[PDB]
Amino acid sequence: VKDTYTDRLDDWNGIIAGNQYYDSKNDQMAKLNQELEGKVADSLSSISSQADRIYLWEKFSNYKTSANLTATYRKLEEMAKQVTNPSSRYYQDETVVRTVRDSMEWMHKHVYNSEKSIVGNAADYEIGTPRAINNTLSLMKEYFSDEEIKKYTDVIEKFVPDPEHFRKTTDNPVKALGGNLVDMGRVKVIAGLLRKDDQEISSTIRSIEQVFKLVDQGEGFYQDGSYIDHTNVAYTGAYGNVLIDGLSQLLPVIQKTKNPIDKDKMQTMYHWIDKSFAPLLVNGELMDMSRGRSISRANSEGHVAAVEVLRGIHRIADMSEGETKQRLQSLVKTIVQSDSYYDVFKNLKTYKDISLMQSLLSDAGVASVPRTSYLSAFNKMDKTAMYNAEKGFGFGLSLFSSRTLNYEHMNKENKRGWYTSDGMFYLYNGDLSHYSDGYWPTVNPYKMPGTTETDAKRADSDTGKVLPSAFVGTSKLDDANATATMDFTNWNQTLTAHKSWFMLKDKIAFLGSNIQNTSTDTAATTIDQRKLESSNPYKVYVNDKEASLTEQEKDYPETQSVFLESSDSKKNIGYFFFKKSSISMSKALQKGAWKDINEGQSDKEVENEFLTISQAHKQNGDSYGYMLIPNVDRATFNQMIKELESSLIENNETLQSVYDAKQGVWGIVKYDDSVSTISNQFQVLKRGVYTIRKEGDEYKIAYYNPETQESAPDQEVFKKL
Ligand SMILES: CC(=O)N[C@@H]1[C@@H](O[C@@H]2O[C@H](C(=O)O)[C@@H](O[C@@H]3O[C@H](CO)[C@@H](O)[C@H](O[C@@H]4O[C@H](C(=O)O)[C@@H](O[C@@H]5O[C@H](CO)[C@@H](O)[C@H](O[C@@H]6O[C@H](C(=O)O)[C@H](O)[C@H](O)[C@H]6O)[C@H]5NC(C)=O)[C@H](O)[C@H]4O)[C@H]3NC(C)=O)[C@H](O)[C@H]2O)[C@H](O)[C@@H](CO)O[C@H]1O
Repeated sequence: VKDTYTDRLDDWNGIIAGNQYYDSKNDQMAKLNQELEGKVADSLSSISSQADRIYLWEKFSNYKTSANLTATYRKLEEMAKQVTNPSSRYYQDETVVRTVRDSMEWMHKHVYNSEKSIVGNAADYEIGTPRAINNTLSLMKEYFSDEEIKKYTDVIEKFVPDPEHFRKTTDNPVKALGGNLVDMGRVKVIAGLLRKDDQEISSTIRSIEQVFKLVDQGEGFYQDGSYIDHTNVAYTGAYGNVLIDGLSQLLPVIQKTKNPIDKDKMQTMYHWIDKSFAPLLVNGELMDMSRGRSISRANSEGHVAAVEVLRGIHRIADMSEGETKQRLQSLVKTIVQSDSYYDVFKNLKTYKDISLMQSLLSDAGVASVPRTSYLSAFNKMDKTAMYNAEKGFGFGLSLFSSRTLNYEHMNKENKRGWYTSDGMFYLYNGDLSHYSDGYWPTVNPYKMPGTTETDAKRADSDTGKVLPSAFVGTSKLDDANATATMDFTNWNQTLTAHKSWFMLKDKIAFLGSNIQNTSTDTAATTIDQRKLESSNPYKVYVNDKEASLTEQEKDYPETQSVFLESSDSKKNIGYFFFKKSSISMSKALQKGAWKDINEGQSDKEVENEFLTISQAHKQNGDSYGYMLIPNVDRATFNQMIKELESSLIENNETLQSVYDAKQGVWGIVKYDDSVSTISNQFQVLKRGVYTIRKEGDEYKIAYYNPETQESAPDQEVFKKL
């Protein structure tokens, strides 16, 4: 029966499927329609038919694994899309309609109703299944009665009664916070419309609006652009995605209800985009260090996961106006055009999204200009992201602290993420595929790049830990220059290290002092473990003389430099050792399967070649010291190592410092309150992290106390001579 609720649901249909927009002459839309035709055909030839059955689809028959509830309903939802699309061969097909109806009823009676309790994992009962049911009913509302729609959604009201709290019917209720708050929103607003219920719509809206508050603790967005979820995990790039994805689908609907959303909170969303998401997006890639356990999914590599954010941003634009619409359109267009590696359209799954993207890409009013340089210090989630537009590389630094969990191993995903936050660094260069094409199941998880570790074996069943120390964070001076440290202790308290990083515009210095080991295991720092491309061989130099690398590890004592030379400058990698160091290197084929790291994934064998560089720490008090210099040619690299010969100022147990004489910049880490005099020009006074620039006779000063999470008045921490 038709009224304002179903007008709203027509708008929902246009957002979730978008059949009104479908155009058979449009190549990209036709491809999506063909994917759905094939899905519906496999479902239809597959389904159990005849006398009453124990399951609908065999491959999804164990109703005690809850992923099979939602997988089952998502098949019915595809049918619904195709049944209401005029260019589908299944358009108003009598078999598809009866099939969706008897299948809704079959599930209602044997698998998913109000007398059921949660078995397996709750997200299925409260979010995934509900959303699939809501979408099915809404697409197909003209084939169900109001009484049937109420029947099929009563279960949604049992598992999710409350605008606010999540899991309430279990023996362990909670606070739906962050992206689950938005996921609840999609569940409840839409059942709300479906059931013709005004209280449920308004109170669910009032309740989603709390997502717009900045927090000081726990889950949500922080004023420095960090995003936290699952209590203490850096999560912008998986749950932050869900929150932007989901809100951006709902808002055109929410804005036409009795209870629209004040347009001053739209300014908070724009801020999330600029402060939180945008710095994480590099050449079309969403940095893995922000994606938690999703890094272990073959179907969600970085460039794919990026699209979830981009389509959310592009939806926000379409409900904005004037200058802000155009600016967000350009943000999206410039990211999509930078990406020579992944085709955006492969993760646009409604016609309306395809349409919005096509028009943005071909509208010459919308500027596509290369992104400018930036440096975001996400102290509130212990991450840093840097990007240099001049030379064209990004850099990601994944830490953790007392305030945050190192890695997330949950629902059998991400089994070997042990060291992904132990000072691991990321380097985004001209190889856009680097962290993709099966990087995660093939990388050696004992040798994560930048980490100092022992070689003990680790168990997959292990879970994440916080760090004993709060002394972890980043002091940002400007968009080119920052410094960080991590007062590092390994997972079983046998190895330590003072690890520090000095971000100096076009290079990063890695310093480590106070390295101590009380285990019987050997210790080492992985300088690099880079995935190679057969199409692009590196020629390797050690001390500026060609080396030939093999499977077997070779030793290179008395090393000042290593240089990885490609035919493409934007893929070059130099390492300059301030003091001669004793290193080892190999190039080897590494194999593994995605199942090895995530129980739900394919067991099919994957392979990639990797080059590993490492430095052994045989004695207590050991030390490392080097400068990563990406994206320059060999002659330029040789010149810079001459410019930098006296750049190391100290690398010991209380003081770590690097000076860039060309910019006039110092990065400095102090572990105690002594008076350190630096380069005969000034003194620093307090334990903490410093980035300092000399401009003529004055000093610009960025000081950060990572433990208290506070800057400080200049005269407490600094004194000119
Ligand atoms: C152990 C325990 O009990 N611990 C509790 C803790 O519980 C845990 O909570 C988390 C959590 O959610 O925070 C759980 O995490 C989730 O686990 C599931 C397991 O299967 C993951 O799948 C899930 O990851 C998400 O899964 C979705 C899914 O497949 O259902 C993904 O779905 C897709 O998302 C798209 C994005 O918008 C969406 O578009 C798409 O639908 C289609 O969209 C179309 C469109 O474009 O419009 C179209 O037209 C279509 O019609 C429409 O179907 C949607 N579905 C599909 C099939 O594609 C989603 O993208 C993916 O991210 C994972 N969550 C995350 C964020 O990764 C964990 O498992 C629980 O154990 C409690 O939370 C805690 C208290 O707070 O206490 C602890 O003790």
